Amino acid sequence: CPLMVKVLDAVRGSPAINVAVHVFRKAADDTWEPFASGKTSESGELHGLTTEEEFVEGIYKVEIDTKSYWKALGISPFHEHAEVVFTANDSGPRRYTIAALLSPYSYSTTAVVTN
Amino acid sequence: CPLMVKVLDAVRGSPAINVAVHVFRKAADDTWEPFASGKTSESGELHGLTTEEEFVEGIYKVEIDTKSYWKALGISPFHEHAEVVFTANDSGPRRYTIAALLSPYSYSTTAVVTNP
Amino acid sequence: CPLMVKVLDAVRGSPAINVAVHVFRKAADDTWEPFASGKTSESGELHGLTTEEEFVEGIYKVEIDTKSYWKALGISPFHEHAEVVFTANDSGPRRYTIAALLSPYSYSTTAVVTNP
Amino acid sequence: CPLMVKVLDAVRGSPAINVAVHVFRKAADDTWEPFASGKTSESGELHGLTTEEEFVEGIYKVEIDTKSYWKALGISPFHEHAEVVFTANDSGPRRYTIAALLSPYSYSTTAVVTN
Ligand SMILES: O=C(O)C1(c2ccc(-c3cc(Cl)cc(Cl)c3)c(F)c2)CC1
Ligand SMILES: O=C(O)C1(c2ccc(-c3cc(Cl)cc(Cl)c3)c(F)c2)CC1
Repeated sequence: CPLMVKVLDAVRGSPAINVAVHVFRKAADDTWEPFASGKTSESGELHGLTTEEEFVEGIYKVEIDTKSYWKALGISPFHEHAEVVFTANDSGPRRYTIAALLSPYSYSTTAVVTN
Repeated sequence: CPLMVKVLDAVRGSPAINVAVHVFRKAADDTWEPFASGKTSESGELHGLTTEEEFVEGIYKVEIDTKSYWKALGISPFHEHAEVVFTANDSGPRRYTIAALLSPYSYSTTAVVTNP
Repeated sequence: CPLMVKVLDAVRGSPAINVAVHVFRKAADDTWEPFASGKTSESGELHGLTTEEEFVEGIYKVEIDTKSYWKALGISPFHEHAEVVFTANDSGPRRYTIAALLSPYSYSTTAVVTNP
Repeated sequence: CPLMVKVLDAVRGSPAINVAVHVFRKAADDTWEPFASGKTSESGELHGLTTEEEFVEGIYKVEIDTKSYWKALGISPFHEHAEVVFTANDSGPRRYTIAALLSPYSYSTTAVVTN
């Protein structure tokens, strides 16, 4: 599991459950090619997006579908989605966790890059 | 104005208005002495807590009364308050802005320290 | 000034100075059209991106060039940029402040939306 | 495990390893009584602080020793420590996670309260 996403909800104080997450890779022509997607679990986590063989160096975009998340809870949100854009570099550690903390008018994101 | 506090509300997307703030300073006996207090304005800013003369070197605690803020909006939040504890002025007088971003179960704070 | 951007540096405890910002607007063909750009001042603020007349209703992307900021300070950061994507002015004209707090492997953003 | 603490480092993009964490309970006389303590693991987590029997309703303070953490990495920090103060309420969920994201001049904290 070289890429994991974990999402928390700062309003309810809970994992962000059943959030859609789409991952894209940047292609030669500067367009975003679908790469992986899924919905966060009851623990706010999304595992099994990719394999070591498929996850090569390059620029990736993780789009978190926050607007749908907030509307399903009856909450008025600001953002269309949260976007996390980063380069995967085989220099330094092998396992990427993208963590995000959601509020209706804010979000925070960090990277936990290990082993 | 060497100590200021700015607070934003991450649910409404707005300044956090009427947030009470209490500042304490660690005394010679290692207790927290009340130093200054105030509330955020319509802009989410709190000016005039202290003076350059009174804001001497020490360890300060800025307590932002987040529970009282959320309860006044009819929300039951997680935290009692947000605490920001730091040593001030140890390399000479500085101007400190303590900024905070509030949600019911979460907050962020940062410090902006400038040399006038 | 209906769209402003403020950026702080969580490592230095200081405004984030000379941060490039590019704003895009989604066009009729669903592509991102360049809308406006600028850089943060010595205060970490970017004023004068747009006008009330030009800042019409639409979906906007504010791209904060965090990688370029960190690399200019000699640091190799994680993210390419921070993106803030939102619908603006759908209930009439508003004033938007996009605030961001940067670290090498992390950022926070918030929006402050006011009705003049 | 009714109380867990998990700490991340926003400068290195890693768990915050070997951070000292002290938990206090507020006593009748408004003083802070030591309750539990430990050091975060290689995953940035601190498990086994308390038991269901010991963790009663009341006001708790979690002090994270950030200043020592940053100085051991050779980084100049702002805060003396990070402090998270909250009421434990048997109304609503049973398991508390205090999560924190550390920078030299900032920190973020959230609560994940589940089951
Ligand atoms: O003029 C502005 O926009 C200032 C500013 C700049 C950045 C922030 C900010 C603070 C936190 Cl704790 C988190 C975030 Cl995302 C922005 C903030 F609360 C306030 C100094 C108040
Ligand atoms: O495995 C994960 O995703 C966990 C996690 C998820 C998110 C955070 C976190 C906390 C804050 Cl205050 C801010 C951000 Cl972006 C992430 C965190 F500290 C820890 C639970 C450990």
